[PDB]
Amino acid sequence: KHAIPANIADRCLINPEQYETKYKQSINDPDTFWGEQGKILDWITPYQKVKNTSFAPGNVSIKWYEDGTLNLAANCLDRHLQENGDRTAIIWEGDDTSQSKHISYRELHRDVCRFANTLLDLGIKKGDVVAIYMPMVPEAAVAMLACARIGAVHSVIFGGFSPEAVAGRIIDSSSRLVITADEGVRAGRSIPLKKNVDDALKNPNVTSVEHVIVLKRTGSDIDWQEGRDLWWRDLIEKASPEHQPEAMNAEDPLFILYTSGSTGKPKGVLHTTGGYLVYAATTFKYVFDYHPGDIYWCTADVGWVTGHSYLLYGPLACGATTLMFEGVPNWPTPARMCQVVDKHQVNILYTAPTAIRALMAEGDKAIEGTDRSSLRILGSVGEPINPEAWEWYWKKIGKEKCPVVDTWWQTETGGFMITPLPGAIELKAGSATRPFFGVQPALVDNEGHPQEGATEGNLVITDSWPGQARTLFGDHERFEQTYFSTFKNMYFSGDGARRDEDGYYWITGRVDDVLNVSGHRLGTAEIESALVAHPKIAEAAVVGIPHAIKGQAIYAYVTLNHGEEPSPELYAEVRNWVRKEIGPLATPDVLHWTDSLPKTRSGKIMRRILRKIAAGDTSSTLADPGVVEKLLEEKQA
Ligand SMILES: CC(C)(COP(=O)(O)OP(=O)(O)OC[C@H]1O[C@@H](n2cnc3c(N)ncnc32)[C@H](O)[C@@H]1OP(=O)(O)O)[C@@H](O)C(=O)NCCC(=O)NCCS
Ligand SMILES: *OP(=O)(O)OC[C@H]1O[C@@H](n2cnc3c(N)ncnc32)[C@H](O)[C@@H]1O
Repeated sequence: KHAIPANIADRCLINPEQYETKYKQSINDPDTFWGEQGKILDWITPYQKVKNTSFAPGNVSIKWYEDGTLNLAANCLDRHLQENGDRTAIIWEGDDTSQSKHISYRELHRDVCRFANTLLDLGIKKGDVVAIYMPMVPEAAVAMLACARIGAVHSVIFGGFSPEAVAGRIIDSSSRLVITADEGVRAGRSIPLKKNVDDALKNPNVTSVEHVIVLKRTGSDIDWQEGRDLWWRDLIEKASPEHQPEAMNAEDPLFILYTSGSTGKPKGVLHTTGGYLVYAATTFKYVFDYHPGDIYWCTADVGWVTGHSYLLYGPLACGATTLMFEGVPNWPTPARMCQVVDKHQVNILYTAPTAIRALMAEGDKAIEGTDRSSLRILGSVGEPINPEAWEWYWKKIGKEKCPVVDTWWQTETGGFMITPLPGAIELKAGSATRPFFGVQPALVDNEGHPQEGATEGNLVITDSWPGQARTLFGDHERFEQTYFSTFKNMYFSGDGARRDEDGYYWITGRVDDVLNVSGHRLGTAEIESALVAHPKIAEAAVVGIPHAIKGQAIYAYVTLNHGEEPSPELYAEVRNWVRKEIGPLATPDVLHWTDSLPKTRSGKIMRRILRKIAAGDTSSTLADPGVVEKLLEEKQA
């Protein structure tokens, strides 16, 4: 247990008693609690209904603030203009540190308005899906906000996805438009964004895209399709900076984020507007102990939910200054992240255990020549962090001075679910601690039996909360089954957790067939499909193994078609194939050639034995037992 330091106790918005009181009321009386708390936002017509939800088998229905209207872009921009139009909305720090920007709330609003008009003239309407495939530049934020302003439904696709991965997301969403850049810049290198868009758009199944809008970021020689492709600058220049925001209904679709699951290819997790935004703003405020003037930096990419809720929307709803870094925390040197912290006097740092671990491998080289005094609060997100990395982060980055908020949540939860509050809750290294306001966690065994006291089990949430995802795009039925059918009447996270005697949660990772690689969520089944689509592969089974930096790496067991033969050229080819099917994020670290997949009566494949072997272990009965011996020997090279 870490004590709350006196400087936080002196300023904190939520103290221990406040946490207890607000939490109790959020459970007992959600309508009063969230009816009051919803006023963190401006509404165009005020809501009357607040909580109206059900996890009931075959009638899953989540509505928050339903009869109220609002606009997300006016809450994140317009309403800040009168008094704080000159406050920096976004600090942009380039890969190359000589390149930066302060974009005032005024400047940002003006651009969102011009870009809203641009989208509107191109024929984009409320409800249309817009695919955003952009590097970490401020224009990505401009694009996302402008979509929300006019009520279109943006789908941000992470820059590191391959053409094949982009196209799938375009097809499932029926995106009418792609917004991208000529190239992204990361670690001194160019990322071929627009070319990737070119290749994705040649897939014969893509039929919905009418235009691609291209940001001239590096000025690279790119292929151009006349009529389809439009320069960002040409368009926005011609567009009026005047735009009135129209009322959106609280339950109007805000965005889609494609997410990996246990089965199938990734599905489009859908968020609406009112509930999502209240929850984002609220969690941001209280968990980062945000005070006006605090310089806030979340390192996560715009392409992930953390990038949606804690890079842009939450921060901006609260009128914060938020920092968007173009590059990587360790380029040119491991000291970079902290150079960034010093250069912009960052007070809140929210980052990833993978990054932390990579910085930790380099020890003091991660802090040499840097000061870090400006920091008051740290956060960790996206995967479990073990005590030792938590301790090193607390100590070297926070100089033993900063509460670390380890925030547990998911794309499907919209915002933080189980998390410390810096002035309310004493910290245990590696523990996400206590549920947030509105959040009712429980642990169950594999049969759904609730586990009481200090115990472990399958982590579920037993009631709704304002930021909850509302559906899977085009597939509400799959939403019911993926999340509300294992444990009837309950939200099943896919995670396992331990609860200790204080009621602190310790998230131990996914209990379904989902991997966490560098803090990226990936389905084993989707990697196997990508392997089997190779004309030389017959079958594959993919597991996670522990990895010092990355958390888990991908260890693929691969059965070649009859006749074929392993070579070192084949190893690289198959890695490059997975990379083109999905992307670098999903490249297997190890290929284990085998004719010895362990199967049952029916072809069902034995995953537990495959896991342990890959971990490098030696300690049930299948359909042919002598393959466990073969699979061990094979593992010794
Ligand atoms: C530690 C970290 C900075 C290291 O990234 P890295 O050094 O670039 O290596 P990664 O494992 O991330 O990725 C490897 C490859 O993907 C590429 N890649 C990663 N992010 C990319 C992006 N934003 N755009 C294009 N390519 C990208 C890298 O350039 C590299 O390319 P290469 O294989 O051709 O050499 C990073 O992976 C990380 O901290 N991720 C955490 C995720 C997170 O914040 N989770 C919360 C979101 S919900
Ligand atoms: O891609 P995604 O955001 O939906 O992934 C969410 C999953 O990632 C893991 N996760 C996220 N945050 C944490 C923390 N703070 N501790 C442990 N694991 C974490 C989970 O597996 C979650 O389901």
